[PDB]
Amino acid sequence: SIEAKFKKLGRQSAAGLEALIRGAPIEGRPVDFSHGDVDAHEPTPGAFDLFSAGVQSGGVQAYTEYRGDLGIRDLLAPRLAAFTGAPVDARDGLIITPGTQGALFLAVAATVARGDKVAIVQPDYFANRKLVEFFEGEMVPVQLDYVSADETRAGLDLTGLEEAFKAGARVFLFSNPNNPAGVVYSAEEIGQIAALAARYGATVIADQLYSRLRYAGASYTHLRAEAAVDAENVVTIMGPSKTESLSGYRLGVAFGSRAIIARMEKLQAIVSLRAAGYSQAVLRGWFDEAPGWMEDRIARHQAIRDELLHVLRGCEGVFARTPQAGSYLFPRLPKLAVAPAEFVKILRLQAGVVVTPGTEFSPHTADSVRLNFSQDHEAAVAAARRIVTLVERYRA
Amino acid sequence: SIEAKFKKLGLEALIRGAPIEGRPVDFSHGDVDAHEPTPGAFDLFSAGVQSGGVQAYTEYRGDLGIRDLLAPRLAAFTGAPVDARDGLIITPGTQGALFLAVAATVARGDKVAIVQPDYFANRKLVEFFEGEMVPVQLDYVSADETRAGLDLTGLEEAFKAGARVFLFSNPNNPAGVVYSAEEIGQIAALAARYGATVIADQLYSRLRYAGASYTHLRAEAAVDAENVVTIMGPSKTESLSGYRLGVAFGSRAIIARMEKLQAIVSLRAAGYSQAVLRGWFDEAPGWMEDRIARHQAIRDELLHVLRGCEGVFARTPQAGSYLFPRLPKLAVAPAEFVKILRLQAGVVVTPGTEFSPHTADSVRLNFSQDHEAAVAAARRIVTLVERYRA
Ligand SMILES: [Cl-]
Ligand SMILES: [Cl-]
Ligand SMILES: [Cl-]
Ligand SMILES: [Cl-]
Ligand SMILES: [Cl-]
Ligand SMILES: [Cl-]
Ligand SMILES: [Cl-]
Ligand SMILES: [Cl-]
Ligand SMILES: [Cl-]
Ligand SMILES: [Cl-]
Ligand SMILES: [Cl-]
Repeated sequence: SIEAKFKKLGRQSAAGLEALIRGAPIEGRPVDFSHGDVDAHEPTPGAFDLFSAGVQSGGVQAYTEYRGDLGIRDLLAPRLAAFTGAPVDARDGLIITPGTQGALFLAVAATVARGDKVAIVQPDYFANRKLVEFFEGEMVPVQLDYVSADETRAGLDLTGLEEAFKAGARVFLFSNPNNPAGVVYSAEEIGQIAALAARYGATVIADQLYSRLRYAGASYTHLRAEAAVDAENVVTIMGPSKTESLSGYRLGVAFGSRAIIARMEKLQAIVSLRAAGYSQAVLRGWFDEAPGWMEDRIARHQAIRDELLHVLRGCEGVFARTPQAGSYLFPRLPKLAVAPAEFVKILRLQAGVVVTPGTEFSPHTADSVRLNFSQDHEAAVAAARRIVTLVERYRA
Repeated sequence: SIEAKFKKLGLEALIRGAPIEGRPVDFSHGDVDAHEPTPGAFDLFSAGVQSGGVQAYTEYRGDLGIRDLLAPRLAAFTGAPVDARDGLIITPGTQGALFLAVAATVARGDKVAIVQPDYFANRKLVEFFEGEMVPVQLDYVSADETRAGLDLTGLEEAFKAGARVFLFSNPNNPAGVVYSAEEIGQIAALAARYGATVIADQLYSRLRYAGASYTHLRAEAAVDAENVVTIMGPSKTESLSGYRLGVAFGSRAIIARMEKLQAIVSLRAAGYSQAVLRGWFDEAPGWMEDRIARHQAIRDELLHVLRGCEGVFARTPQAGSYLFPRLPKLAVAPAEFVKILRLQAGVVVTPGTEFSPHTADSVRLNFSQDHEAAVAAARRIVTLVERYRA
């Protein structure tokens, strides 16, 4: 039934909160932590010049093959090969998409049929469950036991993954670094994921969107380079939307399995034809930015990461994993005198802070909220202090 | 089966004589060097990038300010109200709108009425969502140019058989014919009578030739505005395809479903691209008129050349830049003749099988091209038809 299918995809007012609100607002600059601030951390220098050169070049840029401009795919494949530590095939193993979201949609569409079991991590990216269920697959959840003082692994329940595959799951989709928690899977976790997938003949979609924004002294392991895994059963997706602040151009890529990439190409034709022709041109600069630019960017984000962690952990009932790549923090809040959903509204009403409710990522992370901390440094820190002040005001 | 599902989404001995040389022309899509993107569109994109994060990120359904600008423009154009808040979505191209509109209206097993010939995606989308296409013949091969030639009895019978969606392009891609006031009035009356939803793909409806009428389905008194979705955008007429922008408007129920799905298909139309829509339907006085006049001259000359060959038929395009000539019996197959036109004339045309299984002896040209190059290429096409004539 079309109606039920789509039901599953579904100023701040005080209405319904009048008996619950305590005190007056806390003055300060509003911060929307729901996504990155591309004014505080600008799009790659040079990107707009590349876009402008493409427009001037004209119809050759405006129209491309459905899988993406050939010249740009040929430029990108060596860069993406060097980054991930395994071969990339420009011609048949690489598609350019409308955002990494574009790639994710296509990748799930090309791999999940009606009734197929799909292993999905909890917590993980908001679209993952919704995609599986839109294509009438059956999610088999795999717990991420990320709540731990042991920060040498993400905490994936690998026995749970294996059991998912024993039960008939032939697809596994995950983000690395994890959105929302910012944890990165260890070498051993990725090795076992690779071995389990190969063992059961499962396809893996590895969403490495934020994997380039990797903090000093964090390790990162690319599933697609594992000796245990068959390269032709892995699709890796990533792009420049967040690390490089190019979200406004709407670009992503997917690479790996030729059979799956060929399916994603055929589908892209009828989903949106192509990634915007003119947008594609900015990818000529991707992984070829000025020396030290990415390194400074990672350093500026790491300073924000560390001060936000100091402020949040300063609150006695708050737990948060250290993010190891990307710009997400996922603090678990204490018992409050209001429900989690009510507190999110109250943060906006009384602190001018937007945060993402933890229920977007799993039904079992309801008392967490997600922050995207790619923000103005000082505004972000001041906002965080308002959050914890309100956590104290509403503490059960 | 997933393999079977995606399977549906897909000379030397025969050569006569030497090639014919001349400037090559790709008629498979429009030439936006010959017919430039709207003046000022790039300045809008640039000002939007300068404005920064407020433009890079929008609501999934599209920038609100831009939806508010567009709704009265689309209302004046189509002649019926447009609801910017709950009745209008900005998509990645009109293709993007088409995908979401079919997804939002076609469940597994549903009968969907589809025109033959029509746009390449229409059959593929219905089949991707496991709908059952019920075909409706367009009898466009006629000297009568007062109507497109849709089999309205066939449409009614589709609805009698249980079809509750009807999707069609107007002007028709590939033939370029526009549905008459009577044809559109009757599609509205039939849809209302059977409670069917209609998706009106009016992508090329703005490039309307002088002396041609155009009738908007969504303005028909007989039709329920809440069971119509109209899709269009600036990709072809305005040469903005490279920004990847379309809109859908109409039914609040269906548009809501489209917005929810867009969130997981691609999040949004590219935030920076969206800025260029601030100029759409606000181009300088005379600009659209001049563009139509330039295209109409191309149209007329290409028709003169193509019809000069005895065995060629083509309907006069009434809106948009598509011609769809039917070719005589050749000593080679149609598929082979398209390869020969490339190799011996430097001409790319689109095979008629993209649009219907029963128009294999036709080819589609997009004639939004350099005028002189386009006419010289047409002459090469006709020379080779004569050379290969069975
Ligand atoms: Cl290309
Ligand atoms: Cl997100
Ligand atoms: Cl965007
Ligand atoms: Cl195209
Ligand atoms: Cl930075
Ligand atoms: Cl010669
Ligand atoms: Cl908005
Ligand atoms: Cl087309
Ligand atoms: Cl977003
Ligand atoms: Cl023009
Ligand atoms: Cl004949």
